Parts: sequence; C-alpha cells; structure tokens
Amino acid sequence: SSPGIWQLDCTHLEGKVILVAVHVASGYIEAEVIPAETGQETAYFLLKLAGRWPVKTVHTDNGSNFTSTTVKAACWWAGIKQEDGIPYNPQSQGVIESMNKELKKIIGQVRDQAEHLKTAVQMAVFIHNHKRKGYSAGERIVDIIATDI
Amino acid sequence: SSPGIWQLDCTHLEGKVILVAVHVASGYIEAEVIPAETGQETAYFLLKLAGRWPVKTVHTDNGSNFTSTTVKAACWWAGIKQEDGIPYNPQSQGVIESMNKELKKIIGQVRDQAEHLKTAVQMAVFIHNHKRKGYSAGERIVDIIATDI
Ligand SMILES: Cc1c(Cl)ccc2sc(N)nc12
Ligand SMILES: Cc1c(Cl)ccc2sc(N)nc12
Repeated sequence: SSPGIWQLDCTHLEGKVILVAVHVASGYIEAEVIPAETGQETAYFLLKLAGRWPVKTVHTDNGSNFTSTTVKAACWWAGIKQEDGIPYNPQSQGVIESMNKELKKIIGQVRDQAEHLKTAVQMAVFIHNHKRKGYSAGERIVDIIATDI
Repeated sequence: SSPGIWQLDCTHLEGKVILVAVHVASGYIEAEVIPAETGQETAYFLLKLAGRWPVKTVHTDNGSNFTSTTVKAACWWAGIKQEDGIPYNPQSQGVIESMNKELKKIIGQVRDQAEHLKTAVQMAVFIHNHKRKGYSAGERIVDIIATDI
C-alpha cells in the first residue's frame, strides 16, 4: 500500500550524520541531525515519524539497521513493517542520491543563516517540502493519504 | 483560515519541559522534550513544525515567546503569523488543560517501557494522534488540509 511506504536515507556532512525519511510516492521528507547512526537513534527517529504520519512500511537504509534489535523493537511498537531497502528497482538509488545532492545544495544556500547545522537541515526540509514542481511534496503526501482514507 | 492554525502549549513533568503544538481544528499534535523553554528552543521547534505541515498562524503559549526576537525571526523565516494565545474563547484554556492531563496519563502508562522521558513523550504523541474518537486526529488533520488544497 503505497500511501504508507517510507524509505530511510543516511547522508553525511561536516563530520555529522543526517538521517532522512522519504515518503516514496510524494517525495516528502522528515530529517534530523544525529551524532552517529546507531540503532537507538534510528529507532527513536522512526517512533517520532510514525506518531506523525501513518507509516506502514519502512525500507531501512542498511543491513545494520535492518538487523538492529532496537530498530526492530521500535517497528514492532509503532506497527511498522520493516523491510530491506534493496533497490530491486535500479532507479531508486538514483532518486535518493539526487535528493541528497539537492538537500546538501539547499543546506549550503542557507548555511550562513544558521549557527548550527541542525537549523540549516530543518530549513532545507522546509524548502524541500514546499518547493512547487504543479504541486509541492507536502501537497502530494496529504492528497495521497486523504484519498487513501 | 482554520486549516493553518496551531497553538503552542508548554507543560512540565519530571522537572523537564514538554513543548506541544496542537493543530486546533483536528487535535493533532507534535511534541518535544526540552531542557527549558527558551526563545531559541521554541524557534527551532516552530521551524521543524512548519517544514512538516502548512503552518500559517501560531498562537504562542506566553508573552515571553510572543516577545522573543528569536521566535519572531523563526516565524518570519517560516512564513508564520505569530499571534497571542489569549483565550478570547474561554473553553480554549480547558481543552489544552485536558489534553495536558491526557498526555501525562499516557506518558504514565508507557513510562516504564521507556528509558528516557523523550521516548515516552513520543509514544504519547503516537497514541494521541492515532486514537479513534469516528476518526483519529491524524485522519482529521489530513482531511482538513486536503479539502483546503
Ligand atoms: C507545505 C506543506 C507541508 Cl510541509 C505538508 C503538507 C502540506 S499540504 C499543503 N498545502 N502544504 C503542505
Ligand atoms: C495515524 C495518522 C497520523 Cl499520525 C497522521 C495522519 C494520518 S492520516 C491516517 N489515516 N492516519 C494518520
């Protein structure tokens, strides 16, 4: 069920880790800066995400998070089906890679407005989700999920 | 425009601060634990919120946040109209008070499942937004905003 499918994406900048969840059908994202991509951090991020949107399936970003007992506990708690993130579809790699490049571009454009990286990352989330491409990612996720209800 | 109206709410537990944003028309919430309710914390919370939902108007929770230059900078950045939160409607007090009591109840019911308060708070956000009252708050916010688009 495509309205409920999200993909985890971990990228790096300034020696820090940016964890992104992408709503695959819309391109809508949520993101956070973390010190390191641990099971505990990923678990907490997923718990927050699933309290905010109806997350049914998550394609995890790597095998360590797929294996993590803490990540599995969070997915159990929150009613999330944890899946691998193997791009059986090859264009899935390229779409994420492109989004990572785009996000890093936006972060660069705002970086001086922000004292801390986490502020710049949330500015980038804002700009990404509002950008009209015609509809915005925010508009698309709401339409997709409303129709599903 | 009722689809875009949110209310800030600050409550306390275990000597810590829980900052809540309520989508007034739906009862949907986002929340975070912070060390203290500063302008900087409130500003960052609003930036995150407005990157995730179309926040047009925020009724701030007190006069210090209403006055804060950092909160005003975030509202300017994110396109949010900052208003006072004076309950011209007297039932507004009681609805927030009730939600605070309900949230604290849920936190108590999950508290032992969570090592840290922040995990319990996000479990409570999850339970609150999914609770069927008949529709859930999550269902209502999406319907309200989809109709508005
Ligand atoms: C900007 C935006 C977000 Cl971030 C999320 C949902 C919606 S619905 C709409 N018209 N705009 C949005
Ligand atoms: C559980 C939930 C949330 Cl937290 C937010 C939006 C929606 S729409 C739907 N059917 N469920 C939800």
